[PDB]
Amino acid sequence: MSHYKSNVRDQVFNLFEVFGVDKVLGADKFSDLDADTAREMLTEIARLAEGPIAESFVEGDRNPPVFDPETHTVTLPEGFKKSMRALFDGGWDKVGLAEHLGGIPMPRALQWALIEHILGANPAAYMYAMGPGMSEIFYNNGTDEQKKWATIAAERGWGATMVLTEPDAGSDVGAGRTKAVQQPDGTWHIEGVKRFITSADSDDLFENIMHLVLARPEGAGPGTKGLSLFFVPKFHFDHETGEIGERNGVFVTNVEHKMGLKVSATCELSLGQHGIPAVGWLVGEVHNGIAQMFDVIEQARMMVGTKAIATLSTGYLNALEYAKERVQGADMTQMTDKTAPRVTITHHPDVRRSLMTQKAYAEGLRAIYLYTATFQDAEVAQAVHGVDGDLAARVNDLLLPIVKGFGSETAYAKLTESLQTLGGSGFLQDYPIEQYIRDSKIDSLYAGTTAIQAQDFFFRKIIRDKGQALAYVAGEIEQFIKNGRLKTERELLATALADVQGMAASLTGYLMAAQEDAASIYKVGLGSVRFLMAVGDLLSGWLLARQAAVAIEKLDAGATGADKSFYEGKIAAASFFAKNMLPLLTSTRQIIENLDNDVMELDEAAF
Amino acid sequence: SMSHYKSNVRDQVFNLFEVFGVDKVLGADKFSDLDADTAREMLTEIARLAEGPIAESFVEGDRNPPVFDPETHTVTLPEGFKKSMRALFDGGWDKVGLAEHLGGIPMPRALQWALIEHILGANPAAYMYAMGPGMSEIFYNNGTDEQKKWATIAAERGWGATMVLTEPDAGSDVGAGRTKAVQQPDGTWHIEGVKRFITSADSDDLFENIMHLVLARPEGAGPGTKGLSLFFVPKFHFDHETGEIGERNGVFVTNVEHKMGLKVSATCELSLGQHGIPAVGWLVGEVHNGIAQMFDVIEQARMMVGTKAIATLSTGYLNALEYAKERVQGADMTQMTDKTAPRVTITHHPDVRRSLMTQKAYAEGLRAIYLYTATFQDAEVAQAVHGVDGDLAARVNDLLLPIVKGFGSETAYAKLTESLQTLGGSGFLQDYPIEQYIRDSKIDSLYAGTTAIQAQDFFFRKIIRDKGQALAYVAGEIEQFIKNNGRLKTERELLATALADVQGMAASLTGYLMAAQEDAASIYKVGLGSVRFLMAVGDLLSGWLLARQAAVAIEKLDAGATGADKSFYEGKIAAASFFAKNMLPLLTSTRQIIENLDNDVMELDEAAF
Ligand SMILES: Cc1cc2nc3c(=O)[nH]c(=O)nc-3n(C[C@H](O)[C@H](O)[C@H](O)COP(=O)(O)OP(=O)(O)OC[C@H]3O[C@@H](n4cnc5c(N)ncnc54)[C@H](O)[C@@H]3O)c2cc1C
Ligand SMILES: Cc1cc2nc3c(=O)[nH]c(=O)nc-3n(C[C@H](O)[C@H](O)[C@H](O)COP(=O)(O)OP(=O)(O)OC[C@H]3O[C@@H](n4cnc5c(N)ncnc54)[C@H](O)[C@@H]3O)c2cc1C
Repeated sequence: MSHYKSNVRDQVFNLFEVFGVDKVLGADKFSDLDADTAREMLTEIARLAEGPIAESFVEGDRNPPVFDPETHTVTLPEGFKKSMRALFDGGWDKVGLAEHLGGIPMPRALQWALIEHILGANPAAYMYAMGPGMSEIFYNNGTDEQKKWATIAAERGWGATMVLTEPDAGSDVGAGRTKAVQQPDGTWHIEGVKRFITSADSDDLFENIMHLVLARPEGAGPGTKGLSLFFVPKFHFDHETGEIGERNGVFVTNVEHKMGLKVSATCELSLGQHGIPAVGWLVGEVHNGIAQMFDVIEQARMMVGTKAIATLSTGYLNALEYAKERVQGADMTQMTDKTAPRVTITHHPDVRRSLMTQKAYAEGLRAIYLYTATFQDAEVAQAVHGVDGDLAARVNDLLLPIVKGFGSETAYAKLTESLQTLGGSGFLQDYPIEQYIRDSKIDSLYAGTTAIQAQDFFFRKIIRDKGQALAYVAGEIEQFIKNGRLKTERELLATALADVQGMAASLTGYLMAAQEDAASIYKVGLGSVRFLMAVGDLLSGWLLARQAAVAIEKLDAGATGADKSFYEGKIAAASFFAKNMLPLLTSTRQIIENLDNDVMELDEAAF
Repeated sequence: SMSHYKSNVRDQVFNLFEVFGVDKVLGADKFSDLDADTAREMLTEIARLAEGPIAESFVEGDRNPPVFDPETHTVTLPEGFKKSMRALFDGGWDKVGLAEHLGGIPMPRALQWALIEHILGANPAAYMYAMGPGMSEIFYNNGTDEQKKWATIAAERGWGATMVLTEPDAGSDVGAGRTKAVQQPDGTWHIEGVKRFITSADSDDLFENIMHLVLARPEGAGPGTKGLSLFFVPKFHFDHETGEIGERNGVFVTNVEHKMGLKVSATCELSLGQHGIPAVGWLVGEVHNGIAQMFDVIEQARMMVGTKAIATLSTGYLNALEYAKERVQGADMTQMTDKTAPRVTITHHPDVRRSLMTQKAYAEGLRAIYLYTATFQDAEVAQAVHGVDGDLAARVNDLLLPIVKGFGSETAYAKLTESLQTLGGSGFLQDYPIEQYIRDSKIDSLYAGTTAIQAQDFFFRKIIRDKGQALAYVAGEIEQFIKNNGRLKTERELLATALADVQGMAASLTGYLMAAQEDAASIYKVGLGSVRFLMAVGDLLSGWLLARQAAVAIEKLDAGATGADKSFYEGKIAAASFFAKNMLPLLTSTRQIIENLDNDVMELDEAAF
């Protein structure tokens, strides 16, 4: 079969047996989507992903897109375009789209589980397919007239881009200098050069592309607060019928040569620089750009973390399948007998350590993003957690930088174990793990770097939130701890919870002390990413232990066969993670409690 | 990036001369005719050549990789890379540390590896192709008198060389190889088998001959590695008196791998005696002692791979630092609330300084480790700089090699992640060299023996079979540093805790080994902990050697260092202090983890994964 090895079984376990998402299926918004149909959709897209989507994974990397300066377009490899058509022909670009735009209403938890398969098999294919989802965001933020255009864009399946970055404005979005000049008729002319724009051209995949562009109206103030958001289509069109008209003045000028994710065209995007204006329409006809654009950034951050998690999962399952069959060496208990029988490498302790590390992190990370997603619908959060809409939104906002930051960093790090499991063969392009590594390196950088994630988590999702979402999650962990076969795990979780509490307290002290000693704030910066990572490890351990508690119940009820093996694996993973990953957080807390500004005072010339 | 390679001769000289005192042996005994000024000039010279002509083709070799012709069984290398190789040859850099009677310049191994570091940072496959004369010296040392004549010819003519062990079924388990050797009446052998993953098995027209050193099992020999013999199998027959090249020998490349990185190094399937022409081999030293003889080569390859990883992390760090110094993004964190504050360069941000100091401390701690290791590779150096005799020096060098290789490879690759991150989205571009550093360096945890194999070697052969004598020696030096100003008081306290942690790990693992006398399966816990223990010892050594460097730096600052010297020394103090406070404490948790290993993960059904 394909490079892509899916895990629908673990997704359904999470959705139904752990979080109980099936309790909202058939009711209210999801009135006409039942549990059986949800399961069938997951199986179907898993097969699509393993089949036609994964089919062009290698081709997209080995025969990457080409920029044509004669036409200012990008050409994509034919096999990848065929994969995209398989996604469109099945309507998978409308997963979770609103019903009035042509979608099937479903819990966000199911939506992201469906998307995981595309992100494991060929993640750029989902990225090119995000057009309808962007149309919905344009719809939500649009005027009544603009809602008519967004409806057309969804129905016609136009592609889309999110256009923020400039050479001098990446992390600091507010430094952007792309300009917006209002015209007599109320449209705007956008003038500027944007960088690193995903999908800025996409060959003949679509009849149009909606660029959602941040730009600064003439006379507006500085920073992100002075930015506005503009609908800038590649082609003008008839606002009533949708008929494609004249080219608009927004042109790709370059395609980047990247380590990985090569089939995703990443382009310099010039607005108003090629002799015709780039006409844009102010979104919602209000000046509120960074808030509006964050509707998109939130989804992109969720997507990036889920991509990284999807990629670790197929990396792990590839390594596991390889290890089961590779014969090498004798059993360690016979190591001095040079005539001892040769064994498969799953018999070697270091390989079992490696595989269980990969397994526990892959499944823990899957639990985290599905858990995060259960807070993205008010109805699901109410039904499965008993939490109201306001707290649910805050908890989702808390968890997003974990999914993105901790997901991105962990997946790339543990893929190292996946590749190592293949030995020298892991270094070959014949196997997919080296491409997994290259494709996933970008996940720590785009949609906000890890440092930006960690700063968001602490400054905005905890301090500005006055710790409400954080206290809620901590209370659920404490409840699980308070509650026999999981006594040792619960003790290790209690240490880990106290460690994270200590880190939060130290960092909060460093921030609060900055009012009298400005440089104190630097210790927050020094510790922020380690703190984010510690919270991710704590959440992984808790959710794995919760899974093991369910697995114990199902084994006690009489599970057999492949179910029994699955549940045994959950108990083993939970115990391994508690005993080998959580304790490190104690040393990390002590490190954070002793941070100093020596490294900030050092002359730059001494580095 | 063509001028991708950023060298650090200053840090090399600091280690060689101010810390370890390798200049004490320069101008005396074996190094009679090499003085400290010449050694420094050599470092500067190869560093310049590396930054120029050798680095020039780094990108080319990866973007325009070798092409295999299966009908001629040869590889074509890109022209720019062959021009880099010729610059290497024209300067004699393939003969660094070669024995004088083979045409080399005698020198401490610590200087030799510091010189080679520059090639490994600039274009590591170029050094690998250039290891022929080094191999010729190993062949010489293990050869008959007649073979020594051939080895002298091969060195003088600059022949390339390969080490040929691996087969599809015999990678970590070398002893599983099935390639066979059939004795001929005239005393030569015919080698029959297919080997895999052979580095440099063809090399276009770089050389007039290649020496394949091939492990094979004489017909009727016993199993495992002890049954293997080592054979000299030249690509071309040659005139044993003059070296004149003769008929093609029966050893042909039949495939060339497509790899994630290190692409310009042709990695080859090598077929011996499969094309109707015998692959004639000569039994090395005319004795049957294959695995022992080949480990002379493996030991050097493991040193090279570790030094390669370390060299690559160093130039990745310096590339990241130079980018960070110029990249303006965001406000100072003390002004984050003020959206009209001045924009600052990113070295002002705490997370970036954290990243950069993490990169620095590991790059420099790793450099200190490989150079420290090299000081035990000459008896004369180990005596002059450490006061240890030849037997202990060899055991210490053997102890440290799996650290250099296993800890060096894993650490360099992991910390290059920080280097790439420092560039932001630009770090994901091939326009910058970091993504190629990452791809080129991933292989270092795998070839010349995987990390797990390094950790098993370290524990069972270099500690237990050694009865702990080399490990006890190094521990004693760490303890003596701790026991000896109080400006390093906190660092010495942290080092003492780390030393106690590593001792605790060693005791727990040794405990599991003794328990295996009674319950065989207890040995698995040694396996589960072995790699974490190897990494822990590497962290301890890094922190100790950085603290030693800090003590030297404090002396030089106290004496009145100014300007760029002052900045250099200040950075050593900061690195040692940062590493002690942010890396070493984690070893406490790792000790407690190792103390609680169990066999649950061993007893789990494979079906449960
Ligand atoms: C493949 C790819 C696709 C992309 N697609 C898009 C797209 O479709 N749309 C779009 O708008 N953008 C896109 N981008 C841009 C991407 O979001 C930026 O690269 C990213 O936000 C980082 O910005 P930068 O590259 O300018 O790095 P910088 O902001 O210059 O960061 C450099 C380093 O400084 C650190 N740093 C910066 N500011 C701070 C701070 N205040 N505190 C602490 N550390 C800091 C960063 O963490 C990083 O380590 C893409 C980028 C890539 C690589
Ligand atoms: C680029 C490249 C160049 C190479 N060049 C050469 C060359 O010039 N000459 C040459 O002779 N070889 C060469 N090799 C071979 C290389 O040394 C082997 O790939 C390496 O030894 C690992 O062997 P293997 O690939 O068969 O992996 P395997 O031995 O199959 O290992 C697979 C996994 O099992 C683990 N494992 C295996 N045995 C044990 C054990 N007993 N205990 C615990 N874990 C175990 C490994 O650690 C790994 O995680 C090269 C390889 C590469 C990738």
